[PDB]
Amino acid sequence: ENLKNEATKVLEHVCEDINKESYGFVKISKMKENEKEIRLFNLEEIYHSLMAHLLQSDIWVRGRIHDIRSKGSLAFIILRHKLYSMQCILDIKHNDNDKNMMKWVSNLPLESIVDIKGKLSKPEVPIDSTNIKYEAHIRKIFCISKTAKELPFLLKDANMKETNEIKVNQDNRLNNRCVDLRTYANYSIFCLQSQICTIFKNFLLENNFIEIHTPKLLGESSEGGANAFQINYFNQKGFLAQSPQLYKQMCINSGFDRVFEVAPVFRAENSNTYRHLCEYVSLDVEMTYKYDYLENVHFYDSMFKHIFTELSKGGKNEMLIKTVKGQYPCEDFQWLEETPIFTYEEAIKMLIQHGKLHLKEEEILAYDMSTDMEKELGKIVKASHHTDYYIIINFPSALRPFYTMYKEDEPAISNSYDFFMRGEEILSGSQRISDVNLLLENIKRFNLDANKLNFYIDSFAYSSYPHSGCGIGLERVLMLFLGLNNIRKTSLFPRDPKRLIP
Amino acid sequence: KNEATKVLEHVCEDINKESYGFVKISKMKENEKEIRLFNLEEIYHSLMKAHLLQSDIWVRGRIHDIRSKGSLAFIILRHKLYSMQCILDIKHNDNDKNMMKWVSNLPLESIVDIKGKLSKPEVPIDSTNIKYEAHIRKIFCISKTAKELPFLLKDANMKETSIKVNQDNRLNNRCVDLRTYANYSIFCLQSQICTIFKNFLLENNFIEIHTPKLLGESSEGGANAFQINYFNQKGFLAQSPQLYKQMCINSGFDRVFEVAPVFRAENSNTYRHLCEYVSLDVEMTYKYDYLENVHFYDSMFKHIFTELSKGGKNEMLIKTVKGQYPCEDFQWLEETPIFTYEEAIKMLIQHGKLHLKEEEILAYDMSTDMEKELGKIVKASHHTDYYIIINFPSALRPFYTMYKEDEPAISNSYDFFMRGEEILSGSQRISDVNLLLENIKRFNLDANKLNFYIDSFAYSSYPHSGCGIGLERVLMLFLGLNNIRKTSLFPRDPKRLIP
Ligand SMILES: Nc1ncnc2c1ncn2[C@@H]1O[C@H](COS(=O)(=O)NC(=O)[C@@H](N)CC(=O)O)[C@@H](O)[C@H]1O
Ligand SMILES: Nc1ncnc2c1ncn2[C@@H]1O[C@H](COS(=O)(=O)NC(=O)[C@@H](N)CC(=O)O)[C@@H](O)[C@H]1O
Ligand SMILES: [Mg+2]
Ligand SMILES: [Mg+2]
Ligand SMILES: [Mg+2]
Ligand SMILES: [Mg+2]
Repeated sequence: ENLKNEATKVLEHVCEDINKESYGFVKISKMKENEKEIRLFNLEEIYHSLMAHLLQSDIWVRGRIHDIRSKGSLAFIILRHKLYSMQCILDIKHNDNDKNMMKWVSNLPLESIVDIKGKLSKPEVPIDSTNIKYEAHIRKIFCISKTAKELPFLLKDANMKETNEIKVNQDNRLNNRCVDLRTYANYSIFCLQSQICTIFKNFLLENNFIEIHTPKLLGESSEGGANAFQINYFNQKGFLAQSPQLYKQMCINSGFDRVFEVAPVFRAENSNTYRHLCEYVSLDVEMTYKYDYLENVHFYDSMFKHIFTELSKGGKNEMLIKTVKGQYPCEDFQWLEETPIFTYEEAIKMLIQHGKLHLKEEEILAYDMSTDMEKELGKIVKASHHTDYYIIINFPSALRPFYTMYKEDEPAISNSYDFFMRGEEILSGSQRISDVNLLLENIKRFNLDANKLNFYIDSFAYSSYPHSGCGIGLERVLMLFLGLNNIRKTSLFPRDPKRLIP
Repeated sequence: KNEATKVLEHVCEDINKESYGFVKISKMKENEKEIRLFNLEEIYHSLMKAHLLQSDIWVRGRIHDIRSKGSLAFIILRHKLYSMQCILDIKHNDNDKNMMKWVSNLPLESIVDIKGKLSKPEVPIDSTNIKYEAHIRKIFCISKTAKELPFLLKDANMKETSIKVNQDNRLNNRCVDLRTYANYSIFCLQSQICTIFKNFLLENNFIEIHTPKLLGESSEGGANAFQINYFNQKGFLAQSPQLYKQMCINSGFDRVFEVAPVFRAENSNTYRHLCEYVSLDVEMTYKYDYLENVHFYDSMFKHIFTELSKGGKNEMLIKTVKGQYPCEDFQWLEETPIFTYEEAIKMLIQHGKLHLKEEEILAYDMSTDMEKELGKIVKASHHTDYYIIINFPSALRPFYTMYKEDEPAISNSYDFFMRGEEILSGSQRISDVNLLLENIKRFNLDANKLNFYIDSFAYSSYPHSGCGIGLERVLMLFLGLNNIRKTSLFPRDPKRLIP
């Protein structure tokens, strides 16, 4: 059985001089012992340069073993980095016929990280797997991090467009999120999430906004205490912020004029749905207006048209979106140069007219449109206006929060607005009550405790500029832009009433 | 003779006919002509760095100061860090003494729309950085101050020396306090730091991530973590995104940053730390030497200082802060000094600040007071406010810090300092799952509760490093302010949860 122990020695071989040797496990320190300094490439650089310094001589490249197929005297490794994959071929006949090198390579587990020294060349029929259409012929291969554990599922299965033709279910993916995020579509999803944050902030900064950061530990709930997480804050009773609502208004009352925040909020929703989470990233805007709050509404509208335009343009966003759609197909998000705006009353009458809703004229003012009904409206507007994006305005005051300013001449109606993507709410906002006495009256009208809101209310007591604002769900915007079926696909480590882990 | 009160409280019912009064915004809409409403920032940038000078204009602002004498009233109008004097001379308003009475009675902080003519006086007053004046033709109040202010903004703007508006008074009245010229400027500079940080990282191929603050197990140690009941699960608030930013690198994202709150149940109430703050976090891979990333983080901060220190807007913001809170300009070198921890301690010993033998240096855990003493030494010897310490003792760093395999008492760790105080802490990470489990055991932590994090290393881990940065601390130390509560909008500390 000594033969088996010699074989074990080969399979476990640690390389001690990478100048003499062509394979083995190596500490990163020992690549310092190389006679030359190493210019190490990643696959993103290779893709963008090739799809001359890369084709001339042997190069060094690092990547994860996405796939490895042993075929006798040949072995085929697909290296992966981000979105990019490249085939690397070990041919024993080109490596002094070293059978132990092949034995060691065949034994490498998937997802292991290797540094390969090899020569790039363009084959006749390139692998259809790899978006790098060159192949590396391996001269040396060293493993700097060996996979230690059997994978919870295969990336080949996890990447598959889900059909009835192995599905990896959501629980398995979320439980092993650090493997799930390696699929091409999931990588692309979160690159796009970052893009949304960048476009949002850059548009606001170009329009003279400053970024603010307001606390999430509160003494009082921001949007209604029933769904606020409670905390013990040094023997005080505290809550997590459901929104930065109170503080962004306080900042406008303090003179900051145009503010935005990109930050977590926490909502103790006791419903476990496909489209909401208990923790999410709110994009909040608050700003003054001159004489009409519609000034700000048109501004928020231009902001979203800009987001859509920027998400839909350029090579890299196009590639990200196409990569998502490869696994999760959906028609491209559509919007108009003139966003359709409907009043709540008009929207109701449209739904009744299309036979989607039945109400007596008596029942129309108090009617509270369901999320399913908002989706039906989305379908109607998609058919009639050829857009996935529109605005509803003038909600009844009774259905909006206490800080929403009502129409002076028609108080049952408020100066409020929701924006919709594919028939689902992405943004909610309103003209704010900017008179401290009207604000106290509305707080009382809503049976809220003004004493507990004193720090907020007092911020209006030394003048208040006319102002409005909005709050936006980042994960929901991304989900609906891509047409994904669940908000857990656009939150990195989702939180819902059952899931605190990972 | 009660018509005087009706004058004082006058509500204007037609702005085309009248020249003063309280008005509803809807009433302004009744103006016969569309109103091009200017703010003081536009006026400053157009005039101080011609439409505004050939006609009556409309301007909105807050009444910062008001004085009247006879036929003249003087209003200082304020917006952001800009102020401009406006003058009512009722010889040019039909000698309407009632207008003078109504205007003179407006309370401070009231928001007014003024229709007037701009002109450049021979002698502009010194306090207004707009060196033009507005001669008032009409003035309407769209929001009247309702309550007496808790302190005068004139007092709150003064350099401290009789008058002093104390910190508790200010923070209990934060939305008034934030109107001082310095405080406005501080939080504009905070936003500048976030912008420069993100743009530098984006230009270097990073992506922004958002990771949860509701956790099943604390990220930096349970003694200082807030607990929460999460649907009858026992959880914590994140003290940092440490576990998740490493998990994102293990997931292949390669270069990530996060700008987000963290929560720390800090044992103490001190001038330089808070219980909630905004952490700027970076995590990235390296090729063969973690020092690659350290030099990168160093370039990031040099870039931040460079952009904060530039001419134009940022220079005016800094000047405005220093007007109330004077401090020497922040200085940094073209090449950042880097000291090992041992070198830093030996510098303290050489200057007589510490007495340690050689065999005691690595066991010594440098206090914040001694870090400050070191900052003074380095300012005197190297003429910089910014430097780096590397190679902290392993036993004094967190469990995820990789030690030097050939001298394990030392770690591949680093802190960055501004004016002698820590702004950044980070390290090469343990990226071998077996070494990670051993170090977790060595720090007597619970591998089972950290299982979701440990498991993220079990399917390979890239060589990687990272860092965490206190946003408010960076701003505080850049400006030389005496308290971190000056650089956090609504501060949280062990006593203060409100506002
Ligand atoms: N549980 C959840 N999961 C994910 N996204 C969610 C969500 N709940 C809401 N959102 C998203 O957050 C947005 C704002 O939340 S909100 O409608 O409750 N409004 C406001 O809060 C006001 N302050 C805003 C203002 O008036 O400025 C929604 O439109 C969704 O996109
Ligand atoms: N209570 C407080 N108030 C304000 N700022 C504070 C603070 N505590 C810390 N900071 C600031 O946050 C930074 C990071 O915090 S830390 O030193 O605890 N390190 C880490 O956490 C690792 N994960 C980082 C890594 O290794 O990536 C500090 O340098 C301070 O500037
Ligand atoms: Mg809704
Ligand atoms: Mg809503
Ligand atoms: Mg320290
Ligand atoms: Mg520290």
